[PDB]
Amino acid sequence: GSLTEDGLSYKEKFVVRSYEVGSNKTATVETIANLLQEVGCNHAQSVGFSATTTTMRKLHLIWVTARMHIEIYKYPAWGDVVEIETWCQSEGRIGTRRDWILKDSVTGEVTGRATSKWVMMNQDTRRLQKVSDDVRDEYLVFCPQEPRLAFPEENNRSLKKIPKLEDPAQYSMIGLKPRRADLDMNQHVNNVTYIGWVLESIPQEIDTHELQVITLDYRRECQQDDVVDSLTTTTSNDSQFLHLLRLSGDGQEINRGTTLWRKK
Amino acid sequence: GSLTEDGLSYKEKFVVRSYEVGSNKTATVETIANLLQEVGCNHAQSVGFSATTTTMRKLHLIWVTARMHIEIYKYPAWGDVVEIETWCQSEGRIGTRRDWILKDSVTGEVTGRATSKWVMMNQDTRRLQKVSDDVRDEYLVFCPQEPRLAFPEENNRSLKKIPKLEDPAQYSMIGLKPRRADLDMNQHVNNVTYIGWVLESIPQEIVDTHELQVITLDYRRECQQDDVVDSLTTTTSDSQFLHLLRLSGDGQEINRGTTLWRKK
Ligand SMILES: NS(=O)(=O)c1nc2ccccc2[nH]1
Ligand SMILES: NS(=O)(=O)c1nc2ccccc2[nH]1
Ligand SMILES: NS(=O)(=O)c1nc2ccccc2[nH]1
Ligand SMILES: NS(=O)(=O)c1nc2ccccc2[nH]1
Ligand SMILES: NS(=O)(=O)c1nc2ccccc2[nH]1
Ligand SMILES: NS(=O)(=O)c1nc2ccccc2[nH]1
Repeated sequence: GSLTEDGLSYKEKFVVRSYEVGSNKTATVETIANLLQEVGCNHAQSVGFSATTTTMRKLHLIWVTARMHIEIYKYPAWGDVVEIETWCQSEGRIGTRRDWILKDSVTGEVTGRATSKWVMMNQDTRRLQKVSDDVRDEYLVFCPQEPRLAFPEENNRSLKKIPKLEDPAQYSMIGLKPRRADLDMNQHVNNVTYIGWVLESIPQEIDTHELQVITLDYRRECQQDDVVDSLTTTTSNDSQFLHLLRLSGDGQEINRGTTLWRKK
Repeated sequence: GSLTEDGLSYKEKFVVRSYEVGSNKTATVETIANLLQEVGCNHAQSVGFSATTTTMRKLHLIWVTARMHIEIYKYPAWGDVVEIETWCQSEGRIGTRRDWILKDSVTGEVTGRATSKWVMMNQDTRRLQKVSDDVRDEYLVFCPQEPRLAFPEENNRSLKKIPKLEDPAQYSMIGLKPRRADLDMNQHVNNVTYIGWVLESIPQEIVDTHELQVITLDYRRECQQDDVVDSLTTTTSDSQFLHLLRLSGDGQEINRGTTLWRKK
């Protein structure tokens, strides 16, 4: 992979692996989400990070995902090469946004797009905070200054408000817990695991559809010793679902989201 | 990746990804096992397999792993390039063996090695069978004829007999169940998931202070999509452990194995 000529975005190519595909012999949405995370990490490394700035590491501050939105038109097949372009944009004092464009390397056509909202949090107390000028000045030189949106459209699905699922849920998967493969290098549950857990409450029959859109709001983390319940209710040619992940015991919300599926 | 000059082995290079590493910023043993599986698949594709041969497909016969043995001297770091060489050998009428050699792409030094025993099974009845003669002749042209062993030495750990763990187990992780990310493209639980489940009963104190050096795993029965597994471990000693995976209900054995850990 490499930074583009202007140094304001990063591209990388990936060959889809045998264990990365589902029943249709195409990449799962979790494989896609792992590749978005990998190209984001490679971009941060290429521009001098290790994505905490100098002032952030001094103040024990980190970027955390508040929302992730992915739209897939075509999932790449096993053995196919997918090219992904990523970049960051400042959103004033609210936080930052990382966007992605996925393309078929052979045709050059756009096969998917993703966007994510990131907030500044103290690593120790987990308290959120606005972006200071000192921190902002350190990362603005790595972002395009004019707007560059993966989802330009006026009433697009990436910024919609998500409601809280009401009991009883239509579908559920109970007692989900992470294993060591679900953790990142800092021993925290990887963001992609939550997408997998959301999808566990979708019935196997829904074999007949392809996932087109997924929007996920991250509220709280699942710790290593926590157990999660995954809840889903149909809200709808296309099937739409409302999702909720909550801790098995007290019922504390950890995530909420929506999925849109289209008939194969 | 590509077949070597003689067409009797296959090599491929992999760049270690951010989500593929553990707390030491080096590849997990599950990442290694996924890469061995991927290079094995690429080898079978390069030599004309759609690793079932024409006669196997007509007879509804498949290759299944009976035993896997991996020894790691150094785990590649995040961003490092690891080169893996693989080949197959015929073992008379018992079945086939696939071997692997892992190397640091920069130094050319051997950083690990693996071996696996495969048996022929009817995909519908799950009945084991010897390899006939028509089937052997179809894949012997893709194997070196003289012996080529990843573990040549006499009395090597790759061929040792593994006993059955006696109750009570010293350590345990109960109620493990696969999610969709744990399945392969044929909707069966991926072999690497079983390695993860075995490792779930090792205490965090051991993982934090030791590195896994050797793992031998015997595969006896499948965990189906609706099954629940219990992972059991007892120290038999470097630290050595004896492992057992069994179904949560009836206690039916699915796997047994051993691990050897070196103090960091
Ligand atoms: N944006 S947040 O609500 O502070 C937040 N982001 C998260 C990402 C993963 C897990 C928990 C999180 N909590
Ligand atoms: N994204 S998160 O899961 O909320 C999170 N919080 C963290 C605190 C310290 C180190 C890594 C972290 N990751
Ligand atoms: N994957 S985990 O839930 O973080 C975890 N922590 C563990 C500590 C001891 C034994 C197994 C474990 N699995
Ligand atoms: N060799 S076997 O005992 O027939 C066998 N191999 C297997 C691999 C994965 C899961 C179940 C298996 N059963
Ligand atoms: N290796 S296994 O998990 O025992 C297995 N059995 C299978 C039968 C049909 C298709 C794939 C299979 N994989
Ligand atoms: N990953 S799995 O255990 O094969 C599985 N099968 C499922 C069927 C319906 C809903 C969730 C599921 N998860």
